[PDB]
Amino acid sequence: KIKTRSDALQNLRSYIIYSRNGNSLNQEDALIIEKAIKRAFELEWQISANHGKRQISKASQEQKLQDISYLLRTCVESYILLFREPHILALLDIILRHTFTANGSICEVVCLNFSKALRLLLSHSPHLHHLRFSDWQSLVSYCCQAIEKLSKQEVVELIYVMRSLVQWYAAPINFVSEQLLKFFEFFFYAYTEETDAHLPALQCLFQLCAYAIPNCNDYSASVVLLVFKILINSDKWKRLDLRLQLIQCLAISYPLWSNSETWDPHRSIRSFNLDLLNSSFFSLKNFLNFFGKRSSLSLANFRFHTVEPKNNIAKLYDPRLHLFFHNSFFESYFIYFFLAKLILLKKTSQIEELLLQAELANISASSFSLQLMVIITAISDNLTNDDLLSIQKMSLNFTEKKNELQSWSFFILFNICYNKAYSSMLTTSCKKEILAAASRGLLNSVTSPVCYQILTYFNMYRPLCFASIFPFIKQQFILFNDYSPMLSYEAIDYWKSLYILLNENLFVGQSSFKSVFLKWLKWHLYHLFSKEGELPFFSFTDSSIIIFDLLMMIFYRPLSLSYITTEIRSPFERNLFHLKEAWSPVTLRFPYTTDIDCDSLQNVIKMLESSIDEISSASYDKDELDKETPSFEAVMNLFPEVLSFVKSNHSYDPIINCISTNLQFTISDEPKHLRYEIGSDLIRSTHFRDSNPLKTLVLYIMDMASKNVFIIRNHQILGLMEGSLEQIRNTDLFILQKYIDYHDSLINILHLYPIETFCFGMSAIGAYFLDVARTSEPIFYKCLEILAQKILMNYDYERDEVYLMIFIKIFQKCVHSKLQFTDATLKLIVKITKFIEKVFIETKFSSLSGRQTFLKFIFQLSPTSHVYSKFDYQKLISLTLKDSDVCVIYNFVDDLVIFLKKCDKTLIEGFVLPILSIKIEKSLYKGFCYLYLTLKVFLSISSNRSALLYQLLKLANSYETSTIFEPLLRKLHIQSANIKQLFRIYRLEIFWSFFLEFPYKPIYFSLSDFLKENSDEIILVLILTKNITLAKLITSRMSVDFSEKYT
Repeated sequence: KIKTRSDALQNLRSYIIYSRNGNSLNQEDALIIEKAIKRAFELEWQISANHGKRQISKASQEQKLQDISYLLRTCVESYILLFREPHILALLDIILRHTFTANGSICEVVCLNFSKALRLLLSHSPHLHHLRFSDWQSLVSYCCQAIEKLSKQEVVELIYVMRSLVQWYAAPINFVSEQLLKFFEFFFYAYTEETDAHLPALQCLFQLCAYAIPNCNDYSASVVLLVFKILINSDKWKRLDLRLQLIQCLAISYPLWSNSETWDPHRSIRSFNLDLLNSSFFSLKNFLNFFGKRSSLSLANFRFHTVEPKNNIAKLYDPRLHLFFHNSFFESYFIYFFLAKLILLKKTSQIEELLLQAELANISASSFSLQLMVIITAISDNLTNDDLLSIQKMSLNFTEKKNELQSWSFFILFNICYNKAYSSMLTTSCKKEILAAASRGLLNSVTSPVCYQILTYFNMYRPLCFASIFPFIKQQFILFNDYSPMLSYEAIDYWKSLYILLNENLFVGQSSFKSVFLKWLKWHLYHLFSKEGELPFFSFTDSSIIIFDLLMMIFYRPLSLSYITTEIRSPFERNLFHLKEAWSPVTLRFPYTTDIDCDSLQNVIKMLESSIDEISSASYDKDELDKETPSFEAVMNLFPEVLSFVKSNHSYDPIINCISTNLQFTISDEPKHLRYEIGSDLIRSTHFRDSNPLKTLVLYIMDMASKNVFIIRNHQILGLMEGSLEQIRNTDLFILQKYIDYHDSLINILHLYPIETFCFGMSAIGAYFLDVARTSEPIFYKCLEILAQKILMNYDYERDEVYLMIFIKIFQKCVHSKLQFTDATLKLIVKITKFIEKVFIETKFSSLSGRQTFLKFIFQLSPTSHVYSKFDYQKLISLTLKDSDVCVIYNFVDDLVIFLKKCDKTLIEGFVLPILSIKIEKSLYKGFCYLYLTLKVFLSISSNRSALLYQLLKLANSYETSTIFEPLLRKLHIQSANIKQLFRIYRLEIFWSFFLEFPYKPIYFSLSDFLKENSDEIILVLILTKNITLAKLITSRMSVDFSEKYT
């Protein structure tokens, strides 16, 4: 009743509190009370139905609804505390029944708790994913109603969690493409002024539109037109913090926009985009997002291309990108550049003649100019004249070392060195002129970094000019100011050593100059950081052990130098929150193709290490000393280890020093990556064998004792930023602790790490999962079984995407010879496989980002190799072929290659039957283009070759084939042989099962060779030696002499 509702709210709060305090009342009793509460909510629905006929206190009815909502808040606290499968299902179904569309209005007083608990409680997947896909559709309908109800103020608070759950551990919303479009339209209808869901819902929309872009690009075009409206919408408003996500979404369109550049999404869209780019600069008036000049681009390097737009299409190479992973400051400022790049992206390919001079060309515009010389230059195809005109302004800027010069130097030198073409001999000394600015840096450490880093080498790096600097390369260094860490590390010395190693090219005293440089390396502002500004080659960086081992390679000895196995071991770690935002979508994109001296140095180093000043520098120099000790053993230092132990004892407070120590352990692994001290030895990790064994590891014993200190799922994101990387390194250290100790102890340790906590390190934990404490099979088998028993101890945790995916990935670590064990491993493997070939995946309800990995594991499941999948892997493959996903589409593209040398005759025929399908829709979505790719692979597959030819005949409607031209020779390097499609079997024998039988539209675009070939073959076509029927009625179409045919 009306008053009974408030009485129930008070009684529920009091009873829940009293039961929780006493703990005598059973959680089963609490679940029964929750069932009674759901019954009371159903009674509330019945009372509303009764009030429909005759009015009984309608305002008091809403008041009773609010009171029952308070009672439901108490009961929801109880349910979040304790959840039973029938009870959780009852609560969820009551929540679902709460939404009444028939009424046309809802109090929504209890609406706050629902989605918040859904995202917060019962996360482990039996309870959560117990709500099936139909429940997700119902949630979509509820969100659609909320869109009309919100701004229902609490509908926004619920929609926050709704957007959090929209792209889930498995989200089939994009699978519901009509529902996907409807929900996208609903989301676009409320361009929210302020919403925590705005960024996550827009990100889910961006991922879905990215999926829609290659396959069914028509829905992608509808979404893109909506985004075109949203672009001017963003051009209207101004709020920088939300503008971060707004620009993120605009950039999500931006790869698709660059796609649409070739064939205009709108021919006039460029001018509108230019206006919106002016609005983008206006929004970027926030000086926080600023110029890329001195972005400080930590860890930039040459010989590996850049990823600023993060699209492989550019082929632009190695721009020194702001690290943005420092703990990632510049990315949002880099966001400003994208806005600039956006206007730079804007042809209004059309601005160059005017964009040459008019622009103020500020540093904020200068970074955009660098982006121009990369990408707009890629899209430019500028002739010699345009480059001749453009280079003049940058050259003049370089002439005067004014404020215009410094921000220019990097981009200008990059444009000079890297371009569409090369240059003439006239600019020869001009490189030294370029070198002058770098010479300027060689003493001026501040502006130095790029100059001393890039284009200080390129003349050496590209042997495209006269060796005039053969005397002049050391000339700037001749200032006795060569020793400079001001730039990207080790570049100058290493490149110079290589260059002078040409042919008597080092026949000069410059080896002594290198010796002086190394001596400076020994004491370069000894025991402390020299400078405070921008920290290049900093102690702040992890290490460059290659420099430590370098000197011998720098030394010229007869065939003695050089090594292998650099082993970065996740050094860049570009992953970052606020960088991980676009990264997981940016992880995958598969658009359809279109358009004794060293002994002396070490001896002095001992005395140098006898004194130290700084602590972070202590870590850096400890790494240097340990690497030299590995380097010395290569030439052949427990004292450096003792010094590092002292430095560690100094950092007694935090564990991030132990994180630096884990970096040093990764350094040992990189020394271990080197075969041994002598090198080129069959022994692996022998170079770090002393580091690992207690001998020469007395200080490492102390570090291991430090490691012995006790101190949704943690693998939250498939595309995971750092910290999850920190979790991976932490698990590595966990392994390292027991490794130094010399499992049941490892079992108790992984028990100390919570299942949710230990869920983070997929590859890291999987490595130990493959590892066995002893060679005895039973112990490792029992440990793996205990791991499965812990994952399924809460069957929901096993049901969770994180734990099951961890098991799936660890299976690949278990994918090996495994000769010793032959007992029950397959049984537990199948017990896992029941939901490893996920029951969701079996129902095609698996993860989208997880879908490609699932196919990769299914291929990694190799029935043909040794042991077949007892359950038909062919059946799963056929279901997946019926199944549809863009990641699964690229997986299907790869599966044709995977089929080769892996098709057992029965399995081959089973796949061939699925390989046979005449599909119309997937061609525009390129799914049937993937089928045509499989058909070309079948042309590469002699097995069922006649079937391959039949599938060639039936596979192509020729829709998009003419423009494709064997994917412009990508599918077939020489199409013309099969462009005139008369295959060996096809040309020699008329294609047949053994009204025109040949489909002209599937055959070719024009009459071309098709009609004449058919006319020529008509004689064999009529009598096709499989039946006498083909002769009949052939003469009616032939309109030729019958007597001649009979002859």
